[PDB]
Amino acid sequence: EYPTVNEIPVGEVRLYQIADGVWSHIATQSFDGAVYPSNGLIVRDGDELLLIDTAWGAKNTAALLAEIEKQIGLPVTRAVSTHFHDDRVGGVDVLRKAGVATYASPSTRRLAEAEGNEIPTHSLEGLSSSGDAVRFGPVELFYPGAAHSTDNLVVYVPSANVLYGGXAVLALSRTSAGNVADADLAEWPTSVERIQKHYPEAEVVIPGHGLPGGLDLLQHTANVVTAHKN
Ligand SMILES: O=C(N[C@@H](Cc1c[nH]c2ccccc12)C(=O)O)c1nc(Cl)c2ccccc2c1O
Ligand SMILES: [Zn+2]
Repeated sequence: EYPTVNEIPVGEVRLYQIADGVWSHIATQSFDGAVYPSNGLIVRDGDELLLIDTAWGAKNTAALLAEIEKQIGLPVTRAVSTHFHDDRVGGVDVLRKAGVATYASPSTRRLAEAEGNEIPTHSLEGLSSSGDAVRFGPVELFYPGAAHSTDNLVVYVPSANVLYGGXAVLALSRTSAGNVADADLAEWPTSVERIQKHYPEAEVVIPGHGLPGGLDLLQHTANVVTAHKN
């Protein structure tokens, strides 16, 4: 029942309940000659919502807000982008116009601006060093170190033991490290180890792309990324 690229059209967004108060948002986009699905996270905090990552571009992200207001009906008050690539900050302008307060680490904001990407308004402090963690709303934000990108963040929802890895974490179907132009292949396995050590009670793990799983996703990512390096 988890949506796939064939089941979502580009421009459409689907939401998928993972737990009480926790959803993923799945979108599709054309990129690098392909059509790819992409995952994000929605987390209820009272009668409010925290958005984790855009839906990949203005158009998708507006549909995301419109799907949310239809299917959930609570306002998105804040959004965090987990790294600087356009698939995660694209739509930040739409969120801002909708009234959403957009956040990212200072390094993400720097890298986004230098890339010509949209820039979240607010800076997240206390995430500058590998292994740093801060509470942000009802989730924890963790910088495991460089992986898919130097700046990528992962997000833990302790109330539901749900771990959102973004593109630092690979679905089980994945056999390659993906688009590694911006990745630190040398550091990524160590970064996945910091995730694994910090979240041993994670019950559901959501990769940046594809199907959810359990803690098996982390070791899979580590396997793939190590084999790539060697
Ligand atoms: O989607 C990305 N990468 C994926 C690709 C992938 C492999 N296999 C897949 C299977 C399904 C969906 C996506 C995949 C991955 O690296 O794993 C992606 N990567 C980079 Cl650097 C980007 C840079 C700038 C702007 C957008 C980007 C982006 O969307
Ligand atoms: Zn990326």
